[PDB]
Amino acid sequence: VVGGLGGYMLGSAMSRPLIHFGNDYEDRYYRENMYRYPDQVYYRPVDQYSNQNNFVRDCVNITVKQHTVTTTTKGENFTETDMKIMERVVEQMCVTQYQKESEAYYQRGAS
Repeated sequence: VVGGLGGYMLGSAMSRPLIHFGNDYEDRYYRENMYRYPDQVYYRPVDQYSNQNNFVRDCVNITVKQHTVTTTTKGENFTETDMKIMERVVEQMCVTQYQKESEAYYQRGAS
């Protein structure tokens, strides 16, 4: 079943990302089985700015929102603690999706 998201595009797939929170519980909490989460995010042609603030932060909020509405339709809730990780991991995906091929076109950063 899928019937609630529909606004933004569909960004390229990848591996499960993993950010260094360095708190070992907090790391484990995802390192356990995190592959169950999506490994794509939802973006828009931003142009001009490319990679300023809202490029990632808006893309996080949209991705989050296409799940908050989902969960509101489903009958579930998240934690602030999950959301801390979720934000970092979706934030990373919204950068890394752009760094796949958008960064070959737009932007730079060989080192």
